[PDB]
Amino acid sequence: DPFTKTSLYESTLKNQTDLLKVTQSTVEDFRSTNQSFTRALEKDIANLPYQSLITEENIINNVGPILKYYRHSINALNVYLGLNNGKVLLSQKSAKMPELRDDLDIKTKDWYQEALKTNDIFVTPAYLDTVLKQYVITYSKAIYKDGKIIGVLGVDIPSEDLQNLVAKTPGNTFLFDQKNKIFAATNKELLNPSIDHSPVLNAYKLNGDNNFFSYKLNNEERLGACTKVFAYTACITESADIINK
Ligand SMILES: CCC(C)(C)[C@H](N)C(=O)O
Ligand SMILES: [Cl-]
Ligand code: NA
Ligand code: NA
Repeated sequence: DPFTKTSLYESTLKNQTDLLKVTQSTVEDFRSTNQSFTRALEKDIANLPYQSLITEENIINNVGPILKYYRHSINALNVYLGLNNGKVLLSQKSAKMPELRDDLDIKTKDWYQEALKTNDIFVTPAYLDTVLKQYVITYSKAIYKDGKIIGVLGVDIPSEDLQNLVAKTPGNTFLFDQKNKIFAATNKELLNPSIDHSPVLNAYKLNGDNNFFSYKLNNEERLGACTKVFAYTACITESADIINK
C-alpha cells in the first residue's frame, strides 16, 4: 500500500540523513580542534619578545619547548617552525630536544608555500611525511609578530586519526578524498582500492548534497546520499529492503 511504503521511505530517509550528519560532524570537529590548537600555538609563539625569535639559537631554546609541550598535549606526530633560510625547528615523536634541520627542503612544500599565500590556517590533503613516514594531515600558519614574518608553523596529525573516528560512527558511512578515492569507512571492506564507487558518485553528482537517491548493486536496490565536507565527499548507503520488504 503506497501509504505504508511512503512511511517507511520517509523514516529511513530521516534516519540515514541523521547518520550522514554525524559523519559530517566528525570530520568538522576533527578539523576545528586541530585549527584551534594551531591558532593557540601561533599566539604563544608570537607572544615571545622579538629577542627570543631573531636568532636561531634563541628559536631553539625558546620556541622548541613550546613546540614540544603542544605536541605532547595533543599527541601530534610533528610540530615545527620553518624559517625563510630554509631551516626548520622540528619537534618529532620518537625524548631529545627539538633540533634545527637544514635538510628537509621546506620551501618546496605546499604547507610552507601555501601558508604564505593566505592569512588563514592552511590544511593539506593527506600525504606521506618525510620524517616519520606516516600519512598526515598538516595544518600550517604563517606567524607574524607586529606585521613581521617569523616563520611558518606546521602541525602534522596522522590521517589515521580521522579515519578511525569516521569508522567508529554509526551507519554505513564513508569518505572520499578530493580525488574521489576512498579515504575512510565504517565497513573496512569499502577501502579495497578495486571497488568501483561510480554508481554512488554518479548518483551524488546528479542529486546534490544530502539528497537521497536510489541505485542498483547486483540487481538489488539500495538507497543513499552524499554531501561535501571541505574537500571530502561523505556518503551513506543501505539496502532498500526496508522500503520494499
Ligand atoms: C618539516 C616538514 C615535515 C615535518 C617533514 C613535513 N611532514 C613534510 O613532509 O614536509
Ligand atoms: Cl582536517
Ligand atoms: Na608538498
Ligand atoms: Na558510520
